[PDB]
Amino acid sequence: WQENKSWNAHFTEHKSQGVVVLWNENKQQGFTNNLKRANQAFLPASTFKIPNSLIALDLGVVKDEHQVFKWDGQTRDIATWNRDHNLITAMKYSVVPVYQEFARQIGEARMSKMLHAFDYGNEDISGNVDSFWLDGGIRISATEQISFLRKLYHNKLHVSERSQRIVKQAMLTEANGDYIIRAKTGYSTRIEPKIGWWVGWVELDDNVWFFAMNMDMPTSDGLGLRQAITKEVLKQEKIIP
Ligand SMILES: C=C(C(=O)O)[C@@H]1OB(O)c2ccccc21
Repeated sequence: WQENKSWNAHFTEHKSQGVVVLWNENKQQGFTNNLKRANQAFLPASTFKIPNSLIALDLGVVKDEHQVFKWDGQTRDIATWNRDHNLITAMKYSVVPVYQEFARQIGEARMSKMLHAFDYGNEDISGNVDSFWLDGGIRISATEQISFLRKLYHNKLHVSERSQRIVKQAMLTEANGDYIIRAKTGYSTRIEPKIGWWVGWVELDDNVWFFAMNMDMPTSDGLGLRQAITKEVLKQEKIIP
């Protein structure tokens, strides 16, 4: 692991504080601007949608990426949530109430066993079965997110290959002729400190760069900084143009 404090300039530029962690898969080398915060464990918030999706698929709670989960008719503050969703759009718009129903159907015993099998964070699901990743006991650091994502990339988690392929499809965020980004955002607001997350990886022709970032996020107005700061780091390190 190497520390590169120069990336702090990207946070300071936006009056922010946080951490970016990168992992060069070919060379098995990690880089970060803050080795302490890189290993600080936070609520995963919606980044938990990655393991939750895997478990739901593997237990048949979700049949496939086309199955429709009908809106329950309750109007919520995020407009995109007030409609029917499949796994692809529920990941895209981070639709909490769809995933809350998954978790209830999964149930606490199976949720706990799967997170242990995944070696996920502190493996603690204390709290409500349908909100613990938002206001319960589960904590994961940026470097632990990378360990988890690497197993997913390699199809090494303790679920079927199909489940892992479908979730990686549903993580698709950006692609062009230079790179592919598979990732998931998160925003933890229920418990302090409020933080934003972005975790995933960048696929190149001949390498994969895993990343996990979090940043202090006192208001929703800075959420776009999650991707913008990560991309400034990726550009500085010549991973993306
Ligand atoms: C949409 C979100 C994002 O882009 O990060 C966010 O995901 B969750 O952490 C989450 C939970 C409740 C409300 C919003 C969110």
